[PDB]
Formats: sequence, C-alpha cells, structure tokens
Amino acid sequence: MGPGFDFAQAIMKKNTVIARTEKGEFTMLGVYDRVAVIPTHASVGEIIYINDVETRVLDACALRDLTDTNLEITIVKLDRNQKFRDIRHFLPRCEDDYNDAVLSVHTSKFPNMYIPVGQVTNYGFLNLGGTPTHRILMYNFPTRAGQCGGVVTTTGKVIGIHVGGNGAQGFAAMLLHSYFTD
Ligand SMILES: Cn1ccnc1-c1noc(C2CCC2)n1
Repeated sequence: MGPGFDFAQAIMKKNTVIARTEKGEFTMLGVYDRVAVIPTHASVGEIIYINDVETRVLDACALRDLTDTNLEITIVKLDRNQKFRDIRHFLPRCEDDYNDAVLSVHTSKFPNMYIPVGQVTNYGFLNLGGTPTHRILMYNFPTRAGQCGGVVTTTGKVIGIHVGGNGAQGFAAMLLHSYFTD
C-alpha cells in the first residue's frame, strides 16, 4: 500500500523460504550465500525441509549474548544449490527503538501476509516460554501463532524475526550486522 509494505515485499519475495522442522513450519530469512536465520525453538537438526525439499544442514548455531543468555536466533547454513541476495547492508548495527514497522509472514497456511505493527520498543529482557531472553523487540500484536520466523522491517532496515507473543503484544529477536560478519 505504501513504502513500508514495498520494502517488506522486496525482502519477502527474494530473501524468505518456508522451513519445516519436527517443531512445525517457520518463515526463514536468508541473509547472504547459503546462510539463514530461524527461531531457536524450531530445534534445527541435521536435515531440514526448505520449500518441501529435503536439505542437509551444514552448520547451525544457537546465538547467546556474552552473559550466556539466549538470544532466540539460530544461524543455519543450508546445503542448497543457490545463494540468497546479500541483505547484510539492511541490518542495524546497534540495539534501537523503531517507528512504523511491518511483520511479514510466508507459510503454506498464511501465504504473503503483511501486518503493520507500528511502534517497536527495545524491550530487552523477556522470560520467553520460561527461557530468560535478551535483545527483545516488543510491538502491538493482538492475535495467535504461525508467525514465528516472520520478518520485522522498517523502510530500509531488516530489524528482527518474530519469536512469540502474549495475545496482546508480539516479540522479535534483534538482528544485528555483527551476527553475520565473515
Ligand atoms: C490471522 N492471522 C494469521 C497470522 N497472523 C494473523 C493475524 N491476524 O490479525 C493479526 C494482527 C492483529 C491485528 C492484525 N495477525
């Protein structure tokens, strides 16, 4: 409808795949080469399904901060025959608050879905499904599930992936440039 949805659409069309683990379906954001992110609660194993194709996982790392606290981001390298468009220059360098954000979700149940969630707070600490978690972004999200792995963008920045909600708010794990320096 506007430049928010325009940026979101451009990220969803080129940089998302459908990931399926034993824990269900996830929006998965490709960042560069064969490297993607998914919420840690997806429990990635040795094999994952990518757009319904059996794919060997070459490496998978559940990120934690330097206090050894969960960040809820798993970085996955996929044994895929094709690279993602490099979107590392759209990642923020520092923890921040944001205006006018959009959550975008791509699944086999919820095709091409874009939610204007609006103002995003640097919330920080959250007890997420019983797990102490840091670098949480918080927004208004009065709904249900199937969003997990959904990508949170502003105009010009990819700022997080959706990891949960309490029926009134939604929560995203920050994406930072320094996670994907190589
Ligand atoms: C139905 N569904 C499936 C995935 N996401 C949603 C959804 N519904 O409403 C919303 C928010 C509440 C205001 C817009 N998200």
